[PDB]
Amino acid sequence: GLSDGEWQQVLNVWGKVEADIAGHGQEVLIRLFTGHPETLEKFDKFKHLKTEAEMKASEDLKKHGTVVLTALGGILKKKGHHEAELKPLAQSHATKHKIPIKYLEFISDAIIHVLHSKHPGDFGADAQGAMTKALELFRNDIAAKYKELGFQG
Ligand SMILES: [C-]#N
Repeated sequence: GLSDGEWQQVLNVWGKVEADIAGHGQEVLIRLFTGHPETLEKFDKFKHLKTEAEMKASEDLKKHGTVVLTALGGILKKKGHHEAELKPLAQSHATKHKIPIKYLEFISDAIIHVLHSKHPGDFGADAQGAMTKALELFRNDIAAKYKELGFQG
């Protein structure tokens, strides 16, 4: 799905998330939780967070934000050759956590907003282009393993 010009544009932008990995996932997650309250109920450790301040105050959210981007960060450094790190997440999020594919759509959009907000001006038409594609290739590979186990379709 993507070339190196494009991969190279994805990793430069990732370069940005890594200087503040915990600030970028707290915000990503906040943005998911307030945008789609429904997703917050899946978590028995953050279901208690009614407000956005109880959320931003939360030291447990930021520790969960890190895991999220550390695990995502690693798939993308693979440049679509993620068959290995991905199998386990698809199979965890599907049989165990039972998260439908569109919640993965919510997070992706969520990531792309967050990148705008925090870098208001240094994430362009092309980077934005290439970051969408990779998050798309990502969802698609999972959809493919989500279809094998027959989790909703
Ligand atoms: C996982 N979030």
